[PDB]
Order: sequence, then C-alpha cells, then structure tokens
Amino acid sequence: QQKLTSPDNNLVMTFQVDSKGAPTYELTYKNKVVIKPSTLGLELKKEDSKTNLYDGFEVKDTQTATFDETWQPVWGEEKEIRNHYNELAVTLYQPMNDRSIVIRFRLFNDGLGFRYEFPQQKSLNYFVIKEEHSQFGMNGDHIAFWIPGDYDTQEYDYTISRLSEIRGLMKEAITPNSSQTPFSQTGVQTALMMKTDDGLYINLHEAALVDYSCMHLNLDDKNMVFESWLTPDAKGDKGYMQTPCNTPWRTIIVSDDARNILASRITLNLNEPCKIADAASWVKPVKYIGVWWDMITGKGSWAYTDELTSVKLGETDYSKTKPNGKHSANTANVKRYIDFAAAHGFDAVLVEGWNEGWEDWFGNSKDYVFDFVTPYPDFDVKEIHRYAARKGIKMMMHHETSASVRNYERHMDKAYQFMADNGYNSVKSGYVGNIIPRGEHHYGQWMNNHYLYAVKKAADYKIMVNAHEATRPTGICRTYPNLIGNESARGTEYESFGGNKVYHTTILPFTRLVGGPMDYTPGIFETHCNKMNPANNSQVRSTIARQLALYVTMYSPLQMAADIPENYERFMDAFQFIKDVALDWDETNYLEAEPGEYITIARKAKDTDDWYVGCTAGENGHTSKLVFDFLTPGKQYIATVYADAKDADWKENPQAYTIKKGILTNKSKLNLHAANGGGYAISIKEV
Amino acid sequence: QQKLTSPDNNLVMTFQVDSKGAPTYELTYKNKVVIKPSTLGLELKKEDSKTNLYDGFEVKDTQTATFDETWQPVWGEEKEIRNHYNELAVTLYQPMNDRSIVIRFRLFNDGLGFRYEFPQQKSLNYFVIKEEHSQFGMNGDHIAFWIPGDYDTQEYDYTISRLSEIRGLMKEAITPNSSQTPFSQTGVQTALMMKTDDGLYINLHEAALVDYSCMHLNLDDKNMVFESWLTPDAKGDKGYMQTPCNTPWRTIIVSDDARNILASRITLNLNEPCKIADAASWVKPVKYIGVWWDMITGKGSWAYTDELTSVKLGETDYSKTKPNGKHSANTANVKRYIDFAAAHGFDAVLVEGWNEGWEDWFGNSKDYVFDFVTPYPDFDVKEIHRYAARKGIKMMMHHETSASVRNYERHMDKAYQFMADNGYNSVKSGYVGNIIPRGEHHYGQWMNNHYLYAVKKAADYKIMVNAHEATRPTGICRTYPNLIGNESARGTEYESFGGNKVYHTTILPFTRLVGGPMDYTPGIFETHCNKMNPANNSQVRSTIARQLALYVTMYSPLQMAADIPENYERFMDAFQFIKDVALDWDETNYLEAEPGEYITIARKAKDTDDWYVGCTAGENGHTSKLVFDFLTPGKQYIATVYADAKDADWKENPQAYTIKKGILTNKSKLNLHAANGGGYAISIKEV
Ligand SMILES: OC[C@H]1NC[C@H](O)[C@@H](O)[C@@H]1O
Ligand SMILES: OC[C@H]1NC[C@H](O)[C@@H](O)[C@@H]1O
Ligand SMILES: [Ca+2]
Ligand SMILES: [Ca+2]
Repeated sequence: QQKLTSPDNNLVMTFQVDSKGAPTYELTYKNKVVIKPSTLGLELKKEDSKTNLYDGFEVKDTQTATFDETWQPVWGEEKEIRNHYNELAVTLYQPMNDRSIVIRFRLFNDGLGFRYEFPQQKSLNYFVIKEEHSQFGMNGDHIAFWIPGDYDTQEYDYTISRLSEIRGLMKEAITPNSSQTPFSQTGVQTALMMKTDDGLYINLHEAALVDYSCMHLNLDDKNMVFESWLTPDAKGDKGYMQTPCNTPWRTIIVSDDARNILASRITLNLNEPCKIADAASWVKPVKYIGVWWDMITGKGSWAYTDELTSVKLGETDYSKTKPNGKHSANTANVKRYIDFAAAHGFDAVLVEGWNEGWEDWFGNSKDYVFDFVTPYPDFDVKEIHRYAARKGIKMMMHHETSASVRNYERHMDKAYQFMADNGYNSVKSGYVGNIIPRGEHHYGQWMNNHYLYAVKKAADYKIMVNAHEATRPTGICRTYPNLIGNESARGTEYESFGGNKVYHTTILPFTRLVGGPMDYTPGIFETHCNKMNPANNSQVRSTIARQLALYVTMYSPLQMAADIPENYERFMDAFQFIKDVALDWDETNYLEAEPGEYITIARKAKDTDDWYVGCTAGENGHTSKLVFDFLTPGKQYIATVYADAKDADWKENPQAYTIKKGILTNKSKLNLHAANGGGYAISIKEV
Repeated sequence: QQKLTSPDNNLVMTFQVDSKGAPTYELTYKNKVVIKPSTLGLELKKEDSKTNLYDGFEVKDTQTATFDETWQPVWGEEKEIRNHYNELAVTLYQPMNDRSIVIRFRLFNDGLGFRYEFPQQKSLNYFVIKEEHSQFGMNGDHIAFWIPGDYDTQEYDYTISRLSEIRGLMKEAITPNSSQTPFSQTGVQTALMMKTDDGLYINLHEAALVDYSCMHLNLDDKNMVFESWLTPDAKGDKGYMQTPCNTPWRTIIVSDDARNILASRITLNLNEPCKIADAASWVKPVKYIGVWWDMITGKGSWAYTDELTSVKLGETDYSKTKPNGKHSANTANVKRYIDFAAAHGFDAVLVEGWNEGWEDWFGNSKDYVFDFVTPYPDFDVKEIHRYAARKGIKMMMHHETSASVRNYERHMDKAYQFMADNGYNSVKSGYVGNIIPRGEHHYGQWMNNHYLYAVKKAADYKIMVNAHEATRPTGICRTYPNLIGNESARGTEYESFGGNKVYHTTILPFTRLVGGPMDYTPGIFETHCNKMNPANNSQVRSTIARQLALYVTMYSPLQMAADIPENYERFMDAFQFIKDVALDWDETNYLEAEPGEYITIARKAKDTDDWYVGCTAGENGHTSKLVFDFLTPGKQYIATVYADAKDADWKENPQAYTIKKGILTNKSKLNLHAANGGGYAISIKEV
C-alpha cells in the first residue's frame, strides 16, 4: 500500500491494487473521508484481453518527488501563484498484455490531481478508448450544485439538490437548446461542486484537456460513486491515442472553508507553463461595450435584409437588397458606440452582424455560412477602423461560425489576416448549432482539437480569442494566455430569454470559473427587456448594484458593459463603478463565500494601491459585516459604496440603489445588506 | 404524356405522371425498349407529408429546346466535341406541400441524361435527402460488367455475369481492402456496362457529381430494376441541399455498336463549361516515370527508418535515426531517374516517400500523419529541383494523406505554396485508409466537396491534380481541366498484389473511363514481381506488347511508364513505343470493341499527321483484320508494329514480342493476333 501526504499533513491519499489488480485510491482530509476506495482504469475498443486497461495490474515501480516553485500568470486574480505538491508516480504492469501504464498523483494542501500516462512501448502504441473508468466515491448523500451532463451545451441553470435527488430532477433541469445531447438521467458536468454534511466543500473537475475528449460525470446513485464519462465521437468512440500520451488531470479540490475552493489554483498549476514567449508584450485585458444587446433582446437584427428566403455567399448581391431597418451593425451606429467607449475609458467595441450571411445563421446546418471577411453594405470596415483608432478604441472582431467547423478552418488564415490588416487584435468566436462535420459533438476530442488549433493559430497572429459555445476551460490559458475568455456556461444573454436563476452568480465562481474566466457580459441597468423590444417580457434577475458587483465577483480579464449607451446615460452615477473598476489584480481576498447564497471578494488592482469589492447574493439576500483590515496601515482611502437601497429587490425594485462616498482605513468596518438578487460594489482608492 | 426524341429519331423518351402522381419515364432505341417505365423522385429526411418528394405531382409547365454547339477540351480524345441534344423540362407541382421541382431531360443520338432541379421558393429552401429514388428498369436479364457497390473503394476486379447472377457472386467479388463498405448483396457501382440479348449495349452512370453524394445502383433482381442508392454520411443521411440547387445528371448511354459507347461524349457534354479562363496556358499532358514500383512491389520502402514503433511529427528527429537501407526516395537514386527521364524524352519524375511520416502511414487512423512539406534527411529538395530543371524535367509532387482529411486541408495552402516555391506544378494525391473525420465514407457529399476543393484551390496555384482513392470521375475535368487524373478503380498496383483479371483493360474503357481519364500506370516489362522482391510471387496478367497497347487503349493525358529504368534498359527496342507515343489527340477512331474481350483504337496525335494504334485482349486473345483507310490518301507512313510473338502468352511467355518496321498507306491491311492477355501497338508516322 502506498501513502502520499500533503505538504501540511492534512490530506492523505492511499493507493493499492485490489486482489484482481484493479488500481484503487482513497483520500482523506483532516481525518475525514473525502473519496472512499475508488477504482481507476480504462476500457479500450477491440482491435479479448487487450480491451482491458482497468485491472490485472501489479505495482512495478514507484517514484516520489516534491515540487515548490512560484510563477506569474500574464493576467489573473493575483500576481504570483505557488505550485507546491508532493507527488507519487506508480508504474503499473499488466502481465496478461505485457504492457505498462503510469498513474501520477499530485497532492496539494487543497486537494489531489491524478492522470494516467501511457509510455511508448512495444505493446502499446495506437489505441482507442471505449470508456474511461475513473471513480470518485462519495462518503455521503451530499448537496450538489450541478447542471445536466451534455455533449453539446452548458447553457443550463444550476440545480441545488442532494445526490439522491438528481435522478428525479434531471428531466426538469434539461431545458431547451438548439444543440444539446444529454447522456444520463444521473449525468452531470464538471466542475461539479458539493457541500457535505460533515462540513466539507468538494469540487470535482479536470485540468489540461488537450488531445482528449471532455470528461463528464455519471452518478451511481445507489453507491454514491461518480465516474468519468467521456464525450463520444460520431462513431461512439471516446478518444484516439498514440503513445507516449497522457490523459488530462482529474482533480478533487477540498476544504472545510468554501473560500478556499475559490482560492485554489490546482487547475492552473497542473497545466503546462506558458508557451507564448512574448505574451506579456501583447496579451492585455479588455474592458468593452458592443453592438450586441440590441440583437440579443430582439430590438435589432444581425441580418442586413429580411427579403430573402436564404442566401448564397458570392452569389447573393446584398447591394441589391432592401435594408430591413433593424440592422444595428451600421457605420453610424457603430461610431456612436465608439464615441461612448472613448469618452468613458473603455478599450474596445464589439460589433456583431457586420459580415455577409446572418440571414441564414441559425439552425440550418449550413456549411458555407460565413466567409468571415466580407462586410455588409452598411458596415464600412476601413472607416470604422480609422475612426476607432483615432478615438483610441480597438474594434473586437466577431466570428460566429454557426457551428460549421470545416468552413471556419478553411477560412481561418484569411480571417485572421483580415483582422491583422484592419486593426483587430481580439476576436469573439461562437459555435451555435449542431456541429458540422455532422455526427460530432461540441466537446469531443475532435472539436477540442479545433478550439485549441484556433487559439494556437491566433497566437501566431498575436490575436486574443474569446470562444463562446466551446468546451469549458480547464486551465489551458496558463499555456496559451491569449485565450482570454469563453462563455461555455449560461451567461447574461439568457436574462433576455426568460432569465437566469437568482443564485446563478453565487455558483459560477465555484464551478464554471474553475479552469478559466467567463465572458459573462454583466452590467444590465435596464433589467426589463421589454423596454428594448416590447415583445420580449424577460426580466434580468438582478438589482443594479448586483450588476456592478459582478465586475469583482465574476473574475475575467475580459469584461463587457453589456447594456446600450442610452441606458447607462440614465444611471451615470452608478456607471462610474464600471468605469473605475480594474480588470487585472495583484491580490485577491475572498471575504465571504457560500455556494448558492453569497460571494464577497476584495481585489487589489494591478500595480496600484487601490482595492475593489463586490458582493453578489441569492434569493434570501445577505448581510455583510465587512472588516477592512486588508488595507495598508496608516493609509487613507476614498471609498465609494454602491449598494441596494432599502427594499431594493431583483423583481419588484431592481433599480433602487444608493451611492455613499467617504474615507476608509484598515480600522474601518461597514455593515451592508444585499437584497434578494442584489449585491454591492465598493471602490477604494488610496488618497 | 410527353414525348422527346433524339435528333436522328432513333431514340424516344416518354414521360408521364401516373395515377398516384409519380413522375415516370421510359426510353426506346430503334423501337427496342431500353428503359421500361421507371419512376423518378426523392424521399427527404423528416424535419410527414414534407418528406415526400416522389409523388402527388402534377405537370404545371413544359419547355422544349434544341442545343447544337461544338466546344474544344483543353486535352482529350479529339480536338472538338459536338453537344447536340433535344431537351424537355417538366415543371412538377406538388399541391399537398405547395412546392415545385423541375426534371430536365436531354436526349442525344447516343442516349439520355436527366436531372432534378430545385428552384428557390417559399416552401423549399434547406432540405436533407433521405434517399433518391431514380429507377432504371431493364427489359431483360442482361449480361453486366460490374464491381461491388461500395462507399469506400473501387479497387475491385470486374465480374461478368447475368443480372440474376450478381447476388450469388457478390461475396466472392468483394475482396479485401483497407477501407471498404459494401452496402447490398445486389449493389453495384457506376458506370455500369451491360450487353443485352437483343444486341444492345447500355451504360448507366452520372455526370457532374457536385455538391451531392455519389450514386451507386441497387438491383431489384426479381423485377430487374436498378435504383439510385446514394452514399450516406456519418449519421446515415444522403445530402444537405439548399435551393436553388440541382442533382447530378443520370445517364443512359445506348447503342447497337459497342464502339459507340466508347465514342459517347454525353458525360462531358453534361458538365459546366471550363471555369479556368487561362487553362490552355498552363494545363498540359504529362508523361512520367517514378520512384514508385520499388515500394509497390516491396523491393524498397517509403519509410526512411525501421527503428521506430511510431513517429510524432515535429518531435521525432529523423537525423538521429538509422536509414533502413531500403529508402528509394534518396537524392542519388532520384537523380538516376531524372537522368533516365531526360535521356528518353519524359516530362516528369514522381517521387513517393520523400517526406517525414511514412513510418506510420498505414492503417492507424492517424490524424497528424504528414505535413506535406518536410523532406527526409536523404531527400535534398533544392538540389533535386536544380538538377531536374537543368535536365528539362519537372518533379511530380506526392501528397498521400492516409485519408486524414482535416489534416490535409489544414496544411493545403502551405503544401501548394511549397510546391510553387520548389518548382512542382503537378501533384499525385492519395486517400488510403478509412476517412478522418471518422464516420464519413470516401464518396459521400462531404468528401466530394473536399476533392473538388483541393482541385479548385490547386487551380488558383496553377497546379494540376491526380487524385488516387477519390470518388470516380463524372466529367468535371471539363469544368476544371487541371484535374488530369484519378485512380479510382483497380490499377496496375494490384498486379503486384496478386494480379488483375486478364480482361480488366477490356472493361475499364467502357466503365471507369466514362467521366475522365485514369492514371492506370501501365508499362510493366518485367511482369514477374519476384525479380523486384523475392517474397512477392505476384505476376502481372499481361504480355509486353499489351502493356504497350495501353498507352493508346487506356486514354489519359497523364501516362506513367511504371517499371524501373534497369528493366526498360533490358527491352529498349520495345520501350521505343512508350517514348514515341503521344498523350493528346486530334481524332480517335474506335476500330474494334467488345467489352471483356477486346478493344482496338487508333488515335491521331494532336497537331501532327501521325497515328498510334493499340489493341488489348482478354483470355482468348483476339484476331484483328486492320484496314488503314483512316490514313490520308496519297501519303506514305513509316509504321512500326510491336506485336506478340506467335507463342506469346501472359502467363507462360509474356516477354515474347516482335517488332516490324515498314511502310503503310491508306490501302494497307494487316492481320494481327493478340495472344491470351496480349495485344499490340503501332506507331504510324507520316514520311
Ligand atoms: O453569435 C451570435 C450570438 N450567439 C451566442 C453567443 O453567446 C452570443 O453572445 C452571440 O451574440
Ligand atoms: O501513396 C502510396 C500508394 N497508395 C495507393 C496508390 O494507389 C499508390 O499508387 C501509391 O503508391
Ligand atoms: Ca451562447
Ligand atoms: Ca490505390
């Protein structure tokens, strides 16, 4: 039996093979069982004994090591991250197939990562995975914060329930989406967050998802065991491998303090170091607005014309079509956004609907759907470039692919060259619809390769990428820091489609944000969508002060202010917080955190002595007793508090807020109350 | 009921809608039934009554027209082709679905073409084909010359049998291949050739296979009706369509003279005119030798080293590996081939195994299998280029993809740029293995798009393409004349893998060649492969003189002399015919033709007064009584006859030949005998 312990001696992992040679591990934290005895292994597709990569193993060799080094991300929640673990690598020989694998375990003070490694050898070269069988056996019927396991979307509201209740709730939890493939009545996605009856918080996830299919979890709800369930390709297979190769890491992050789940950097720590040598010279955080919410609410259109039943690029002559009078991506309107962005200190303006093809973009399984380079007649690329550059603004490129992936790859070098030629150095991509090639899913090994290919190629052009609908992140930004965002979860757009649950932003930082930032597009001040489009009666489940808080509580180096300029102009005093808030941080302090209920975070803006605080709360609101002892002794600060007014409420009174300005020091304390679906934001600037 | 008749009144096509509103057609030739009443229509994938595009139609309108214009191919069997037909277009309206299609019929003196057309309209825009239901009802249990219906290979020997015998022969007709998907016990490929008891020859095929899935034929052997059977995608669907759009043409070529099947230009006539405006300036025929037969026989290797269990491009350092002593694509060897090519008036030298990756090329479903640009340590790209240039020789590029198609697309512009930068202006591509993306077949709509994308992109680079394993041709060379070849049928390589049937080359011109030329790689003089590789006991099923004949009887603007130079050196007198024979023709006269038995053809070399003749024969040999009245009155010609010796035989005495030189005029006659698996060749040069 092998035993591995954390540097602080609080976690212990024990490993051994059972009497049939099945690799088995368990994990305790402060003498409490976190992972009951659980097996590890894979089943291979038949080309018989060779399909078995799950038992019949003997421990052939073991190697231990300790690692303790600090490194600096290009952008992040703090300036420096420490990577400190004890490691055990176990070489497992399978006599019946004359082949070996290695399982490598890295144990941190805040949890465990493991992966399988497949050395090059005479009897293991090319192989296909039928299923991975990594188990995570739970010690109780925990509370879980989960979304349905699905090969194609993550755009679901979270459910909070016991593990035993998942099966009963799955049908209701799967809401409609134009591309979705659930796989089990007890399947959930990663990162999965849980709260135990004996006071632990446990997060199950993976890190460094490269050259492999995305992992979901399937629950055996009799034994309370989660098991890896990979995403199949068009033929049902779960990964083409060639040695030497490795699986991604699988992680169990655990603490008796929920704040320490947010603090963990295990996911980043398990990714390969930055491979973009000059990254710091060109990768930069971006605060932006955009021509966007018009189309999301239905006020405006992405399409230039309504008169055609379909379009064929390079045949359809848009100069001969009638403008529909709703096309928001027109030069004059874009210039007005550039004006507002420059006036208020934003870095960029996104424009969607700029290019030919939007008439057919949705649900047609169309191959040649966009060319990514040809503008509509009312979008003057060169004039918009020149005007933005003169005003100090960068335009952000939009590459919706409509999930037509061969089409995007064929156009990608020309599309990136077009960006370089026209002053665009960041692009928001998207993959709406069922994947083409047809039969593949959004999160299979094939598409994972695509998303990273797009990122690696972008890096060669010094382009930053934010990909909507892509596989959810697993820390690869460490390796490729030009991946500055994904959506890859249910974002603010769904506040226009019926709403997100009130507690949504009190869960995302414990789940989605583990592995990388989200382009959540916060900042809606007019929360009634019917003021944009009288036919849309959706209401954003937030107060205005909570929207402000999200600039601190939804971490990202890429931050949109998503409302339209005229709405911000109606509340310019509150808007000041969005203008002031930083995007990049030297320190972060998690002040309060309870998943599904509240999150309060203070961050120190990079290369400054200034701090920003946000709190976001769920259905029951939250009372904070803040203590400002993280400020510098002897310094005075000008603090501006943006808070819910008394009786603010996301539903009945969302726009009621107060703003109070005064002096804070490290001796200050403030009592603040977040409303139902409310929150607060504080700027704290050194005098 | 509508009647359409050929210009010469010999053929009549009758069309009507039947009682249930199914469009049906029939065809007669000289008062003999060719096609019995047969239905037309398609079934669509469900998004109920909208799935029906096969009945419930009524005739809304008809238009007739006559077309009679001549055009000139860039390269071909003659200088000018006449396109002369009577047309009927029927507009068919479907009340229950409020939509219309058009079926267009073109009737020539030698057969019928039809296609379906789908106009843009309110109720037919995007749709997916479940099956096409084009019927061809036969009037009898004909003799057919067929290969098994298959979505992935055409590399089968032909079978000659009655239609009623196909079922019982299918199992034995399907021989092993690395990628094959047969679909029916009575499924066959097109072009399908038949001979009827009442003296007709009937060929069933398609033309202009663009943006659509390849058609095979499935035989109802109780009623003798063939029906279109399209190639499914990874999900089983049979084509994504968007109006306005058309199916390919379906063709019935018929005559009571088998020579007239060979003379038909229906397939080319039904393709769109040339879209490469400057094609005449850079597209040109190519006679070549190659570093190739070494590897096909096993004498030499494509791989550089035998040391590695697999390779990772960009990681494996070949300069640190041991040469295997068998790698034929080495500079010195390549220079000896260039020497031979230049000494004997060849245009080009193909080299295979020049680039990194060949250690892994076969059967591994490997994604990143080649980069198409990085040479092995022993292949000096620049020196070979300089040396070839000094000798007036062009190198022919090789792009085997190992069926990894995303990989080839991602590299394609870099690969074509590397060709341009290094003086390569033609490329032989290949698709050996099951297709990646996995789940697709070689002949589905998805891959058909790929092969044409490769050709269209090549045209932008002024590059000519010869693609092995691609979908078999349907006349698209007319539209893109830089498609100078495919294999896409069983070629000479199989003569090294056990042999082709003796009658193979007496069938190919009636089947495979209809739609475009084949890179058959004739010219094997040493027909016992065991002299290349003693472990290889394969024997080419040919005499030497029949190999000479193939330069005339297997038409192609791309002609290999496939043997190694040292073998040609042994038989240099016979090699003279290969040296002399032209590649491109002002006229072709089909002298004798019976499928499966013999084919004799005379052609006039373009821009000359010289003629070349070849005869290829089956198992029984063939006696020819040639009459040279196609020569010019009053001219004398120097004729050289390369013929089988009287005791020649493909098996027992293949290298026995005679060469006779003398004078011919248009009054001359020659009696010649082709041996079993033999033939003869004649050069006829004006004094
Ligand atoms: O690309 C169109 C639309 N697709 C979905 C993306 O999430 C949204 O932000 C974008 O506006
Ligand atoms: O590309 C390797 C090999 N594949 C099959 C092709 O038909 C053959 O000509 C070529 O030599
Ligand atoms: Ca989305
Ligand atoms: Ca081949």
